Amino acid sequence: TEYVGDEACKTCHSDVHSAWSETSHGNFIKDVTKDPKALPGNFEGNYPKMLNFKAEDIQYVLLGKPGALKVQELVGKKGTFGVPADDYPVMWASWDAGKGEWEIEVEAIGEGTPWLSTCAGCHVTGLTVPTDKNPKAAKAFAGFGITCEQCHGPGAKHIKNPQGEKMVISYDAENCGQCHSRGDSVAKTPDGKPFGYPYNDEGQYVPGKKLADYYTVVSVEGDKEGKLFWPTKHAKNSHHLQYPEWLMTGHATALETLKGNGHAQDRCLKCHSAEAYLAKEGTTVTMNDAKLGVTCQVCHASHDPAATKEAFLRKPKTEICTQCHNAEGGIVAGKEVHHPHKEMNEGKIGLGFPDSPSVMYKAGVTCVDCHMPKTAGPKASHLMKVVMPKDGKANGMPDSCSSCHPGASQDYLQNVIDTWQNDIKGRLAKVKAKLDAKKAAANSQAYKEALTYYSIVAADGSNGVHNYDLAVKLLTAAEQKLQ
Amino acid sequence: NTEYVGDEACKTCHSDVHSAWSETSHGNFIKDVTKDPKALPGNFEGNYPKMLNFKAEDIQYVLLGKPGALKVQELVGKKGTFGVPADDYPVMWASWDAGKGEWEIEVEAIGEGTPWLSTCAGCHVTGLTVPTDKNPKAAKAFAGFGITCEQCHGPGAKHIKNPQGEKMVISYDAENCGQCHSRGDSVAKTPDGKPFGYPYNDEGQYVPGKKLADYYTVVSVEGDKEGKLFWPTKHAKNSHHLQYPEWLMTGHATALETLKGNGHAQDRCLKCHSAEAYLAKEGTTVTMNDAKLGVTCQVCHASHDPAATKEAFLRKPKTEICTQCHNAEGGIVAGKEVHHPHKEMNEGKIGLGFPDSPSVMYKAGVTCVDCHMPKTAGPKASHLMKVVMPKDGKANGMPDSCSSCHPGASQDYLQNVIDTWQNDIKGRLAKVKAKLDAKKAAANSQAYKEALTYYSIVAADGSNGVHNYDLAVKLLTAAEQKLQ
Ligand code: HEC
Ligand code: HEC
Ligand code: HEC
Ligand code: HEC
Ligand code: HEC
Ligand code: HEC
Ligand code: HEC
Ligand code: HEC
Ligand code: HEC
Ligand code: HEC
Ligand code: HEC
Ligand code: HEC
Ligand code: HEC
Ligand code: HEC
Ligand SMILES: [Cl-]
Ligand SMILES: [Mg+2]
Repeated sequence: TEYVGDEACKTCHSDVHSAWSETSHGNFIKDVTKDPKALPGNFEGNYPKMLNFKAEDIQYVLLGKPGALKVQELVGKKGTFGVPADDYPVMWASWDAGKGEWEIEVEAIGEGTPWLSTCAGCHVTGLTVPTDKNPKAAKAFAGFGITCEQCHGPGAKHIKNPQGEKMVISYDAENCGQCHSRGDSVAKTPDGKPFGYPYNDEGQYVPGKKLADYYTVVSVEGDKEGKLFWPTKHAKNSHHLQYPEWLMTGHATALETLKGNGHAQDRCLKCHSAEAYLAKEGTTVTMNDAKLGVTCQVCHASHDPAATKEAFLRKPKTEICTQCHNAEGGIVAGKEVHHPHKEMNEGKIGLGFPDSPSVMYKAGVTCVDCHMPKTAGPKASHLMKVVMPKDGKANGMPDSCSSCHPGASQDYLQNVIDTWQNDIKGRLAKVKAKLDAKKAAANSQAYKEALTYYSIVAADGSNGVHNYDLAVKLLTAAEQKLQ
Repeated sequence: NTEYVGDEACKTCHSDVHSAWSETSHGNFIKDVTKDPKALPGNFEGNYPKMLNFKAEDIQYVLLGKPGALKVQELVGKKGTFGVPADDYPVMWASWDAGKGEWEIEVEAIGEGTPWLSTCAGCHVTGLTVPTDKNPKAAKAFAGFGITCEQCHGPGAKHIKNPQGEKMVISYDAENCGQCHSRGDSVAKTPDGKPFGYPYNDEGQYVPGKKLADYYTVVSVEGDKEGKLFWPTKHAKNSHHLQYPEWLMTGHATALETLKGNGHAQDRCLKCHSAEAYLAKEGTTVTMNDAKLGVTCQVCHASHDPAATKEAFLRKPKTEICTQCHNAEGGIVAGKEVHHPHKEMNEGKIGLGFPDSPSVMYKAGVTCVDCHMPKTAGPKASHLMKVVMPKDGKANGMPDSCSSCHPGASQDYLQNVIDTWQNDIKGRLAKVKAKLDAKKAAANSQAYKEALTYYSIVAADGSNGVHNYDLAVKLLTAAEQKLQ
């Protein structure tokens, strides 16, 4: 094997190894025979009678340190509970650390799921398993995930000659999509079915290669029966659909959108491209060099002590969206505004208006809460799209409003949105028609101010939901200026 | 040996009552699952017995045979099994939620059933005999399944023979329900000298028409030294049946006494202040001299009436159950002081030329029950009738009146909303009261009369604006404009 494991990298990359160690990636697998303290959950007294197994039966825990994610699975000792002798049983009871309680799949009591043939392509390095090309192959792996070489490729040649043998740094979403997806392998099992993890002739996905050569990811189109995505396209299945969701978002096409536009320059790339966003202090990135949109790596830091403990965000949840979704350089009377989302919600637009933050802004609600609704169990949707309460009702799905407002009905909450939006859509139609009609007076100061007031509300794109009273105040002031 | 004849005996003469009682969860509380296998709830198929550590064949009864408002179903195993005495039954260690649709397992009691008759069944069956320290010899037995007619009306043997000559008990007294809907110690004791958890004396169980205190010392805030049963606010903490101890601490329990202490008391008043008057059938008169009881359980809950709500047997819908009494309907006139305009304040219908201004929460479907009966003890609505302020929610780690509907807001945020509203309204009320006292000489004027009434709506409402903040402000603003 060419995989040397994480300990090899601590000497030369001391800080990165330390920061990686604190991440839940870095604590994903614990050997509980070597480290009994790491085995979570209560096995004391009668618990074994309920569980139908005991502490001594367990070899590993999956999710060794909880972060944002909290449910911990157990892998039993090799060969036990009905699995082949060269594989391990994933157990039928998981521990919810955050809730502090066992969760038992009753139908699988006694019958462990084979770990390596079902799961471990997303969990370990250098995995070999029997395929229909190699039915004979022995089941084995090199090292525990989620580790350096899974995101940077094998380290053997690099540890010998660091300057001469380069590792892969990928800002590509595929670097994360190799695990943060569902899909079928190109390879097949001895029985002719696909694996649930990336796998081809050559084995697992390797950073620097094309994911499609190893893995066909699930999609809204491929999910004929609506088992994985809701009709809104948000993830339904709790299990890891961030990448398939992300592919449907503007973030994925952020750089392409910039290229298609006539006014594109190098200034723009900071908000539209990962390479530019993640360029270190002196470096230049140019329209020709940039290839990628707003990928996972823009929002998530794989090993940085400044990142948040849960979900490794590069900035706090309050800033993670506003960093790009602002109009900071461009709120001036006479100029049209682009995406003033930060400013609209917090109510800081200048132009002589005092600060009028929305009620929800003052109550601590932020972009993430409405635009990343928990549509798949406890997981925040990466579609970035609001689930309207009507669709919450129509599909029996969680929505952007009802989790914070369980006292209100979905029809009540939808009526709030429609009342706000119909009012603001109307005023926007009037003021736009008045601005077009009086185009000849464009040079006047009154018109310039009305154009900008109108543009804040329009370009915001929420039709008032972000800050209803400010939207009204602005479009009222726009019409006063227009006579 | 027993005077208890069971419910079937009453069906012939009281056909409608028996039918209505049959649909109540009282009437379906115990099912024999050997005689009726369909009645056994929960999943025993496949591997479930390996998890549960028992099987369907081990079960004799189900407690809570029909779910209503209450949803968790318990199982009683076959006689003598799982570690209990040979003359008693094991209450099992796994309950079925049904509302959730899932098992709930007390892991510590796997293998060890709790003895049903000596621990529980005084609240569940008629004619219960168990060994006491007076009669250690007595054999454990019972007459009939609860929750049945004779538990609320007394034994039926003599009455079925001679209906007109041998009267049954109808009680509007809260004790009629408090005999089960409480926690406390029996006056009787076990062979070991401990009290039973159900009413029991020398003569056995509580009988309707007798005084509960002769059989049972109910728990109280004062008796609960260690705060295991009540929160510091006095609301129930323990999920298990504390409606009666809660009810005793409320004005509803003293509603008739309050009326008697007042000088202007008349027979008109009794409809809102007394059970006998409230429940008086078409024709009957109730007078200050006849009425003995306040606003008891029986005012709000109907024991067998097809017009009641299916869950909790409410006599009126949750939207009307409080407003029926908490209104000022006959008394909003300029110049007169208003009394308890709670309905009117919340819905914003006060007349006096003002258009309708219902509060935001009124328009959003919030009602008295939601704020005043917060679920402080698991899924059970508190009968203390008192709001739990979010500060006390935070300070004690208890559910509060606001956070369940507003989980997005912090408890400090929600308390600040209340204090902002209340401090504003308390201030305006202090100004307008001082101005009304000061200009007492101008009392005959139309302006003053209207300001007195506006002030009185907001003051007598007693919420200091929480019921409808904007209306409170509008009224006290209008009161001060009139006082210029
Ligand atoms: C350079 C000077 C720039 C050009 C040319 C463009 N941008 Fe941006 N951008 C940003 C956000 C958050 C959005 C989404 C806004 C929304 O959906 O409301 C955009 C969008 C665009 C678009 C249109 C795509 C669409 O309709 O959604 C174009 C053509 C475009 N951008 C070109 C963020 C930022 C940003 C953050 C600080 C900067 C500096 C720029 N964009 C700069 C440019
Ligand atoms: C497998 C080979 C993975 C790769 C490559 C990446 N991730 Fe991952 N991730 C993986 C697992 C099995 C888990 C669950 C264990 C856990 O840490 O909770 C995760 C978890 C995350 C999380 C959640 C972190 C938390 O606070 O709980 C995030 C935010 C995350 N992963 C992001 C992420 C990014 C941005 C990646 C590439 C740049 C990436 N992951 C790669 C498995 C694998
Ligand atoms: C910002 C523009 C983001 C991009 C691009 C991606 N993610 Fe993300 N992620 C983001 C936030 C703000 C959060 C927190 C959500 C919350 O309400 O807490 C997350 C969370 C995750 C998680 C944890 C899942 C959960 O607990 O809800 C994972 C595993 C994750 N993100 C992975 C991930 C991957 C693989 C991405 C590229 C496909 C990706 N994210 C993009 C913000 C952003
Ligand atoms: C820059 C580094 C960004 C961060 C951080 C976030 N967003 Fe973004 N977003 C950005 C661009 C350039 C675009 C336009 C992309 C395009 O090709 O048109 C977007 C777009 C969105 C949208 C529009 C809907 C869509 O196209 O999918 C939404 C709703 C959105 N962004 C939300 C959003 C949220 C909630 C964020 C924080 C977690 C966030 N974005 C971060 C640039 C950047
Ligand atoms: C709910 C309390 C929200 C908060 C907080 C924020 N947003 Fe929002 N947003 C919300 C709604 C209901 C809508 C309207 C969607 C519709 O289909 O009518 C929006 C709209 C946007 C958009 C434009 C949507 C689009 O054209 O695709 C964007 C880009 C957007 N929102 C981003 C955004 C950001 C960055 C936020 C915080 C700074 C933010 N929103 C807050 C609901 C809510
Ligand atoms: C928490 C994560 C929330 C989400 C998501 C949404 N709302 Fe909200 N909202 C929240 C708080 C804490 C508050 C303040 C206290 C309270 O609960 O009232 C609000 C406030 C509102 C209001 C009143 C606004 C006003 O102008 O007076 C409305 C009408 C409202 N919220 C509606 C609403 C809708 C329609 C949402 C999704 C589209 C939504 N909220 C999201 C907390 C949170
Ligand atoms: C308490 C849990 C009761 C059970 C069980 C049953 N009854 Fe009842 N009954 C009870 C009360 C408190 C009252 C008076 C107040 C009220 O809600 O009506 C009654 C009234 C009756 C009457 C009076 C005649 C009438 O107007 O309907 C009868 C004849 C009567 N109850 C009979 C009865 C029978 C036959 C029951 C079981 C088969 C039964 N009741 C159950 C309290 C409770
Ligand atoms: C006739 C064959 C009866 C049987 C059997 C039972 N009841 Fe009865 N009951 C009967 C009559 C004729 C009357 C009074 C006159 C009338 O208007 O019907 C009653 C009255 C009651 C009452 C009211 C209190 C009283 O006046 O005694 C109650 C609470 C009552 N009955 C209850 C009751 C119960 C619980 C029975 C069986 C367990 C039962 N009755 C049998 C006629 C007959
Ligand atoms: C025991 C001898 C009881 C007496 C007397 C009364 N109640 Fe009761 N009640 C009892 C039990 C064991 C249960 C639980 C089973 C069930 O019905 O859920 C109840 C339940 C209620 C309920 C809830 C009904 C529901 O929908 O779930 C109510 C509202 C109720 N009980 C009221 C009540 C009243 C008003 C009583 C006297 C007038 C009364 N009960 C007597 C046990 C016993
Ligand atoms: C009459 C048939 C009533 C019904 C139905 C309800 N209430 Fe009541 N309430 C009533 C009276 C006569 C009184 C005054 C009692 C006294 O002795 O002075 C009350 C009092 C209250 C109070 C005040 C606080 C207290 O003393 O406990 C509250 C908060 C209260 N009532 C609330 C309330 C609610 C929430 C109701 C429906 C669930 C309800 N009441 C019904 C008369 C009547
Ligand atoms: C319902 C339609 C009622 C009628 C008729 C009468 N009263 Fe009442 N009363 C009612 C309620 C709901 C309450 C409690 C509300 C509250 O303000 O807390 C009361 C309270 C009283 C009180 C106590 C005053 C107080 O502490 O606030 C008294 C002294 C009182 N009631 C007397 C009374 C008299 C004399 C009546 C007729 C002449 C009368 N009430 C009728 C409900 C109703
Ligand atoms: C009105 C003035 C009431 C009086 C007096 C009593 N109860 Fe009540 N109860 C009332 C309401 C409106 C409700 C529904 C609460 C909800 O939000 O769902 C109840 C409920 C109960 C229940 C069911 C418990 C639950 O589901 O939360 C029981 C068992 C019950 N009530 C019993 C009970 C007893 C024994 C009473 C007198 C001692 C009593 N209640 C008085 C309204 C009123
Ligand atoms: C919350 C959304 C509430 C609703 C709905 C209703 N009430 Fe209320 N009430 C509420 C508060 C926060 C307060 C103030 C309590 C304090 O200590 O400051 C009140 C007050 C009352 C009172 C006075 C109680 C007392 O002084 O002891 C009464 C009598 C009362 N409320 C009754 C009541 C009724 C009948 C309701 C519906 C018709 C109602 N309230 C709604 C909170 C809320
Ligand atoms: C549901 C059973 C609720 C309870 C109990 C309480 N509130 Fe509420 N509230 C609820 C809804 C559905 C709404 C409208 C939509 C929304 O969630 O905002 C509200 C509204 C409010 C508001 C804003 C109203 C305004 O004046 O503009 C506030 C400030 C508010 N609620 C506070 C509040 C407090 C302090 C509570 C207990 C003392 C409380 N609410 C109870 C739903 C429910
Ligand atoms: Cl109301
Ligand atoms: Mg609200």
